[PDB]
Amino acid sequence: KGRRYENELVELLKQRGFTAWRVPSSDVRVMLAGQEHRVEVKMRSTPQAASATRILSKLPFSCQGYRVFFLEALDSQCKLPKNWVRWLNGAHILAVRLPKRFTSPYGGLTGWIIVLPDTLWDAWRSEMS
Amino acid sequence: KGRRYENELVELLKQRGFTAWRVPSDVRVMLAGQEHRVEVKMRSTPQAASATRILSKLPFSCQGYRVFFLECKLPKNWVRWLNGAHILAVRLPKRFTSPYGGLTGWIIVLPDTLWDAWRSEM
Repeated sequence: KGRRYENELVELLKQRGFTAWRVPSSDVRVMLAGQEHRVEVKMRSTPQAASATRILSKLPFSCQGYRVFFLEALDSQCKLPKNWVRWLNGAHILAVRLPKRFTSPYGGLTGWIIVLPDTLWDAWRSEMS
Repeated sequence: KGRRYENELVELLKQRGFTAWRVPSDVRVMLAGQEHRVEVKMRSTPQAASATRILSKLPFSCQGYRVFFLECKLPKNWVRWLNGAHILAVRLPKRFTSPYGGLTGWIIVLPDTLWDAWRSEM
């Protein structure tokens, strides 16, 4: 019910050591540096439907103040994809879910792409491991 | 640390049917399907909380806010605490609130827009 992917994202984040939860658009929350952040969740069936076709091979990259990376990626890091700024919808973290069959050949095992502010990248990396 | 009272407020809100939690405005509450920060203040006497004249007037509406025990102009000290946040929860010793009907010791200062959603979550 769309909530399926929000719950999947919350479980993947809790598995990586984050304090994350769901709240009924349907929104997700995450604790970074001791602060709560809204996470917008978008699911698309193909990389073309998510405007990620050219992006997949370029991850992780920093563009327009945002770091764009696969959820499952700690590797060291321009305009941003078409509907992504529109999908952020006032929030500062965006989580895009594609079928794993499309992301896995580029190293995205879970299917998730995270669009995080570059100011939050330090706190994000220091929550894991 | 005053986390003791934030936990007490979260339990009282969950008991009344609300989805409330403390952040690891440290308190959050779900109203109409939206998350709201709740500012928590604990004071030892009604004078320290600017509630002396208020206790007998609850529940009242004042300056766009519905002031009531958890179960006209607002004090300028409450207008500073409620600024930033939207909901303010003031905790006094129950010995002061109980003769006025406040068994728990908590006073909630909620916006008028949120009163509909608050009443429909009980």
